[PDB]
Amino acid sequence: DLKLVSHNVYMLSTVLYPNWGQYKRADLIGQSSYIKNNDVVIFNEAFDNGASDKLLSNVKKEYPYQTPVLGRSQSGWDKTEGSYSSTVAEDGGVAIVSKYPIKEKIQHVFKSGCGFDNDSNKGFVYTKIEKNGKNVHVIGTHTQSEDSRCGAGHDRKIRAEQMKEISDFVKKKNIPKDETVYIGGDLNVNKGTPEFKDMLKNLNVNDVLYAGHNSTWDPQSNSIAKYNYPNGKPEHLDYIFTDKDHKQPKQLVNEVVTEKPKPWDVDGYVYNDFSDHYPIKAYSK
Repeated sequence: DLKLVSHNVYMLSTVLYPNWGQYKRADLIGQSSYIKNNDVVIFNEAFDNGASDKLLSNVKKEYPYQTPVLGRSQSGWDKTEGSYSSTVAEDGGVAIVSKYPIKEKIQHVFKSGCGFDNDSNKGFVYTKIEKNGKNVHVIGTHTQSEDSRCGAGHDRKIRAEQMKEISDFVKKKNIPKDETVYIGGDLNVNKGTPEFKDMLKNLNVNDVLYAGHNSTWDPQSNSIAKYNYPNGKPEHLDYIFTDKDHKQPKQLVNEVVTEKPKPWDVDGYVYNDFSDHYPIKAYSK
């Protein structure tokens, strides 16, 4: 019975990719309508330490209980699993915020990664919030992205391993069957593909009724996505799910939100989207 949101906020490092309006957008996102009146919010690609700190404190009031950013540090977590390392260029970009008390937070970094994700601390963020005396479990993640310069179909095989680490993590956790375990973020798997079928079984997850927009990364309507690759071919990559072997919500749906801000400026060039990805809402109906 949660109202979630998962946005890939597209906060690339302002040191290595200085001109994407990370700080501006952190404000836009904070002043937006979709981040508001939810229970839990999962951010993705909040890599830049500065802008992500602003994003988090723009949200601090409505969602007081927050975790660090996955991969960032080893301090501030109840537990740190996986292949964490302090010799890597970037973190994992994943952070979870909440209206309700967080009574546990583990971070887990994936063993496998190729291309740019190889020099990151990408993995998932387990969370155990407590709403109204009841325990709810929320996992935010962000798997291997399509890297044109790494292996052949290795990105696909790596995602398989990663999603496997998540499902293995949940079974080893002995979480009561009467408690729901959400699993969201940018899974980098286009909806309704042979790989999408594999993803459901690897994540140990049921499918969801979809609402709104049938695209998550859409170069036809997104100013930033249009800029990146105007060539097109919209994809659907953001999901929130629930473990099939745990307490299942009535009618869980992912809704793709297309809300936009007043056009902003980045060195003369104008755009109007909180990120190159659209946020997704989740709720039972």
